[PDB]
Formats: sequence, C-alpha cells, structure tokens
Amino acid sequence: MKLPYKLQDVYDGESQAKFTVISTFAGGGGSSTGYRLAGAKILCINEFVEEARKTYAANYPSTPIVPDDIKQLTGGDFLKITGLKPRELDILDGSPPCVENIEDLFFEFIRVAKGIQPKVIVAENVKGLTIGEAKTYYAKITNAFEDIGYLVTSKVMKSSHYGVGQARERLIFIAVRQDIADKVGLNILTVSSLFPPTSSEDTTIGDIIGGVEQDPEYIQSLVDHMTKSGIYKKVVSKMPKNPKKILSGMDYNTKRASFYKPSPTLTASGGLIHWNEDRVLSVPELKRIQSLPDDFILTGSHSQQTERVGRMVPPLMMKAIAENIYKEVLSKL
Ligand SMILES: Nc1ncnc2c1ncn2[C@@H]1O[C@H](C[S@+](CC[C@H]([NH3+])C(=O)[O-])CC(=O)[O-])[C@@H](O)[C@H]1O
Repeated sequence: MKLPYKLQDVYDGESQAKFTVISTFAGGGGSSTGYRLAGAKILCINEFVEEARKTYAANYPSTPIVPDDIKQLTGGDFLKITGLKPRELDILDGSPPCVENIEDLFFEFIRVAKGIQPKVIVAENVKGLTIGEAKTYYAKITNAFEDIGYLVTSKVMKSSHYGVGQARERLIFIAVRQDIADKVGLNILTVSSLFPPTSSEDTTIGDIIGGVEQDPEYIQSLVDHMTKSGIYKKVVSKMPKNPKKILSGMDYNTKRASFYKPSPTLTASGGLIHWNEDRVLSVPELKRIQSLPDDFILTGSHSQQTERVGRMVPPLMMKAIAENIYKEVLSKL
C-alpha cells in the first residue's frame, strides 16, 4: 500500500472478509487496521483502557469490544462472544505490553490462545528484559507455544522494511496450529517463510511525510510551548536543524528526527523533536509516521493521542504480515 490512505480504504479491505481475526490488547487499533487492510473481519477486540476503547470505537463502530482485564477472560469466553467453535478462528492477534511477582500478560495471552486454538497466532513481545533473561525468556515463550500444539517462529522485524517511515524494531512470534502446518506443509525449515518479504530498504520520514494536513496555528503553539521550556534551553536549542542522522540529546531520551532517515521509534512517552522546527512532532505527523490513515480519529488530550499512536503496531507492517499469512497458510485451506 501507498501513503496516504483513508479509513474508507480500511473499510473496503475489511469488506472482503477473507479470514477472521481477534485482536487482544487491541489499543487504538494499529494492528486491527492492518488486518482489515489485508481483508480481515475483526470478530472482536479486547482492550481494558477506556480511552483506547473510545478511539477504537470511533474508527470501527461495528467491532464488538470486550473491556475486561484479560486476566479475567478465557479463550472460551472469546469463543462464546464471537460464536466460534475451537480451531475455527483464523488469526488470534496480541501485543501484550511491558524478588516480587510481576504479571506477564504475554503468558495470559498464550493461556487464552490455548482455549481458542486459532489456526495462526501473531504476537509481538515487548517485555523489558534484564541481561541474562532475554534469550531464556524467548525460549520459554517458544516452548510455551509448542506446548499448546503450535509450530512457532520468531523474528525482530523493522517496520521501515515494509513501507513505514520508522525504525521500529520489535520481536514478533508467528505460530501455526500443528494440524494446519501439516496440511500446508510448513516445517521447522520453512517456518520462517511466514514472515513477509521486505518491500523497502529503510523508508525515511521524507519518503512518507509529504502533504500532511496541519493547521499552522496548532503547529505554532507547539513551537511556542517548546521555546519557552527547559529541554529547549538545555538541549534542543543546541541540536542542529535538518540533521542527516538521528540526534541524541545526550550528545549535547530526547532525540531529533531526521528527514533523511526512518523516524525514531514512536513510544508511549512521545518526546521526538521535529527535524526542522523547534517543537515535538505533531499528532498528524505521528499518525503518518505510524502509517495510519490520514483521517484516523484519535480521542482525548494531545498527550493521550500521542500515547495511543506510540503504542501501535504500524498498520502497513501488520498488513504485510497478514497478507503473507493469508497467501502462505489461509488461502490453502
Ligand atoms: N490486562 C489487560 N487486559 C486487557 N487489555 C490490556 C491489559 N493490559 C494492557 N492492556 C492494553 O493492551 C494495549 C497494549 S498496546 C496495543 C497496541 C495495538 N497493538 C495497536 O496496534 O494499537 C502495546 C503496548 O503498550 O506495549 C494497551 O492499549 C493496553 O491498554
């Protein structure tokens, strides 16, 4: 897909209804958006933050929303909600967030997937890990998917290889029910073919940012709030404009984006500096960098909107993932 696009293209793709998806940890719906673009019928979502639901519902008013804490839910609950039998769901989606006990919602996700028995699981993992925990933890995740009867593969994907002007790198698991994997012929040596081919060679901000609608008064107010603030006086005022590379505020975290590089990763805290203007990036720019449609509705305060975009999987990368799963697995059934 090419940027920009609008919600109506998402609805058009969704109207194909070529495979079924449940999106857990649905957020504002970055993942859902990409599934819908690839032809998915979103059967329902799970999302327990009120403002994420308000944003999701504003863009996708038809999609049923389960508001519960995932810890209170079973796969059978989802099956009952959507009218499905086990094994019937095509894709279960999730991006769980994040001595004393610390909850791990990724393992809550696995527990729910055990009840649903989806044909395919797509799960991004963003657990912050100590040294000496990371590799052992991903091995525990892999074993856990195999325990519930799945062939599983994993890879760090960089969204700028799939048309998104952002260097967002996150580990994504794809797992296929052993049943389905056998029918389609997937094995340990072909399983990595579930990850989509790379379409670009590091899409930059410049490649995708052209033509964003944006009121100069709103943009000016961003510059004004910036210029009269501490991080400007101490850091940003010392950062060159139009950099040829991402700049770190510690060489002068606060980072300055470059027009000629993929964007710095958008995060929930959202502190990225525009490449040209002494101000943070705007919500319209963040939407475009995230590869959302231009008319995507975000609710709440400026800070809540930046957070909601920051926590997303870029729709266009998830579109690539969903297309590839449909061609390589679901279209053979
Ligand atoms: N216990 C819970 N129960 C239900 N929902 C929860 C729970 N805990 C956190 N959440 C919610 O799961 C989402 C995780 S973000 C999803 C972005 C999506 N992939 C997107 O493309 O927009 C990614 C991240 O924050 O790491 C948030 O919206 C939380 O409110």
